[PDB]
Amino acid sequence: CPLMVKVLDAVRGSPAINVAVHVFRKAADDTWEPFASGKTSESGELHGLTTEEEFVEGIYKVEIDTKSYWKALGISPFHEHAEVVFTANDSGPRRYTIAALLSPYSYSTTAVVTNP
Amino acid sequence: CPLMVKVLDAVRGSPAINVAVHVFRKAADDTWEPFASGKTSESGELHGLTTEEEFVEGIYKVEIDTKSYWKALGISPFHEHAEVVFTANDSGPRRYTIAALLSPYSYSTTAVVTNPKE
Amino acid sequence: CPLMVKVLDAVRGSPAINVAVHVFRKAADDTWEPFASGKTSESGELHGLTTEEEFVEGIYKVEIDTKSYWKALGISPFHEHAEVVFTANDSGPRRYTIAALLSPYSYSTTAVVTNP
Amino acid sequence: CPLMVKVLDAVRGSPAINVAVHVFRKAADDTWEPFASGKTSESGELHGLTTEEEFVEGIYKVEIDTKSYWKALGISPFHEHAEVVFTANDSGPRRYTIAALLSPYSYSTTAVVTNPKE
Ligand SMILES: N[C@@H](Cc1cc(I)c(Oc2cc(I)c(O)c(I)c2)c(I)c1)C(=O)O
Ligand SMILES: N[C@@H](Cc1cc(I)c(Oc2cc(I)c(O)c(I)c2)c(I)c1)C(=O)O
Repeated sequence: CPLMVKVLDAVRGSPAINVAVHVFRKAADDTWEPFASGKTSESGELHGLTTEEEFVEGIYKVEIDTKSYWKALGISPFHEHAEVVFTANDSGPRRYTIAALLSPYSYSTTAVVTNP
Repeated sequence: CPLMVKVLDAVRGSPAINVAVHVFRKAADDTWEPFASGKTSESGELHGLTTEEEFVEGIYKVEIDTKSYWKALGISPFHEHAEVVFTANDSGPRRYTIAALLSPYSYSTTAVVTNPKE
Repeated sequence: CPLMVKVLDAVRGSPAINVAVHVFRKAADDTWEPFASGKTSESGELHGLTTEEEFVEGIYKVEIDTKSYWKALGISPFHEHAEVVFTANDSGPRRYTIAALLSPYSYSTTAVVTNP
Repeated sequence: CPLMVKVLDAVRGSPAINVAVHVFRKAADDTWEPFASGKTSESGELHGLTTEEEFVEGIYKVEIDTKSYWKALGISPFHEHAEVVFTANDSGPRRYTIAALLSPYSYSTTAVVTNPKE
């Protein structure tokens, strides 16, 4: 749909599968409120988290439980989890892909905003 | 110091100067408590946030305002900020070096933990 | 096919399209010899560069002309180009995806080796 | 010095110690000429490769043997090495800091160029 997540493992060089992803929308009260969640698939992807009709402009936060994932491989991670806060103001493009590359002591995240 | 931050700019090939950094500590009520703040210097570093005595066990959050940095450069970035959450000094004290590499639609962070020997 | 390349732009947050990619195979003489080439598509991907029958074990080098790409956006790049040398010993998995994330002064590359 | 390398380990949260680095310069015949070599120290840094006089205009290649590093750690990595190709001091001399962040199936590199004022 209009919001996709992709997670990869930099240690094994494979998609990070079955990771818990939680999405939040900043509400007026300025707190974070549940929006959507899921666990990444076998190809380290999470789709159809939302629809265009309910994905309105605003501030969203995507939180990835990197800790649980690393513990499970029996590796001691640094981060409690990874977060990505961005303003989604679909004024042009439509699709957003939040990609994160994980390592026990580091993680990189990039956003690919396209139109088709 | 126990806590050090290093920020680099991937578009210019330079350290990230005047980037504001806010550090919080997860309060006793699962509330985030301001713990320290600063701005990266000419070398994109920030030392002097805290001391050994002040820096006790707990979950800390280092928030880097990447947004203000880019905006003041003519580029509108994707992210609002960059935040690193971690548990510190649970096995006696350590030295943490939180490093970030910035790009308008991406950023990378890694941590360097060294044992003072305590 | 069994070798895929993906390129992304970290400055515009979009796929890096129409980038020249050249692949080499280290020959006995130990020099690099032409193997395959292409320009990334509209989604910053390059597929069907080879086939299983001709992708044999050995040392391959994937070179991405990051310079030409950055010059075209009128940005001064640091690197002359990005390279990725790896040993492909399909003894297990089959597919290799060489992903590279570009920035005028930096580039990260990760490999996703899967089986389906 | 004009040329400095910094290597970090993303799996351990530490500098990359004893990593071999070879530097080449594109010879007059489009041949790579060995220019300097070293090994990262306890702080995952390598200084003293060259001098201002020695380091003239040209295209250089910094090759980091990431493979030997990982192997000597029990992990078999994806890449054979990590190489950074760039043109240096074409607009009078500069100072270059080639930094790499290593992972078994990934690695990141960025450069920090500063003007000595020449
Ligand atoms: N006192 C040091 C400060 C410094 C610490 C680190 I640790 C570092 O290394 C990286 C490597 C990568 I890859 C990054 O993305 C990032 I951010 C930092 C660099 I350069 C500089 C000095 O100024 O000499
Ligand atoms: N089904 C989606 C899945 C997908 C998105 C991305 I974006 C991607 O590319 C990278 C490149 C680097 I470098 C990373 O560190 C990471 I994480 C992902 C890859 I492979 C796959 C699609 O193909 O559109």
